[PDB]
Amino acid sequence: KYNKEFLLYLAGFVDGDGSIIAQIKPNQSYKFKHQLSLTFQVTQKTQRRWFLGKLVDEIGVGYVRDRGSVSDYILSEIKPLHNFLTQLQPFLKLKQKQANLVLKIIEQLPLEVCTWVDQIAALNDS
Amino acid sequence: KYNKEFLLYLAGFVDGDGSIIAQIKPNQSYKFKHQLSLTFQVTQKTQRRWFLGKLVDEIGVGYVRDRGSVSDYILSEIKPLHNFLTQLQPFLKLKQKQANLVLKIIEQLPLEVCTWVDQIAALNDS
Repeated sequence: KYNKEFLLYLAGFVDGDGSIIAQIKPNQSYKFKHQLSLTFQVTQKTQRRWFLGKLVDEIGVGYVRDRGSVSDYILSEIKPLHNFLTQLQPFLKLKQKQANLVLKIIEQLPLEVCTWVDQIAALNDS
Repeated sequence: KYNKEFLLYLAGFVDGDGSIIAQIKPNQSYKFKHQLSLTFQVTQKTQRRWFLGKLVDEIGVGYVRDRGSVSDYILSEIKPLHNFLTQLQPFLKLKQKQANLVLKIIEQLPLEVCTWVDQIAALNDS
């Protein structure tokens, strides 16, 4: 996937309403554990999910999630997440700080590892 | 003022967090009256108004407004409002419905006049 023309746009809308959220989920058990998730998302009022359906078609990869009065586009996990984020990034501005921070995690994962997430404190506590 | 390169971006961020608000203010007295205002705006947490200061410098024309925990870029009135909106518009998507609707009002004003505003019901009541 190659874009660049509208990649300029989506950086805008993202910097507007666009979450490059990343988090650590429990694994190997349940409480203080070890297995993460990196997620790009956009959530518009269910009033207009067609744009959210447009995001999916423009971006190709992804899905819309119906959550009541709001729905949301969720790319999901590393696979298509690296082709997208990598391409977006250069049209940075606001939220493209973590565009990189996420792109960082999406790499070399065989301890400075699973540490970037908290650093991704875009007002996320603990 | 001519842009087009980032005009693609600002359409994004606008479609994200960007108000092309328009309204009728009272005049010639006080209650049911006749004198309007067309306003482009962007309001980010005072956390990061530098972007709001960037909007002003990129867009040139405008001012940031400190309102407590939030601040906002307010272009203001027709003058620079027509060069901007007109240029933005073609990079439409979400909010560029009213980009036009506003551009409409910003014209021929000597009765279908001052009627577009309510039509600019982006969840604005009465």
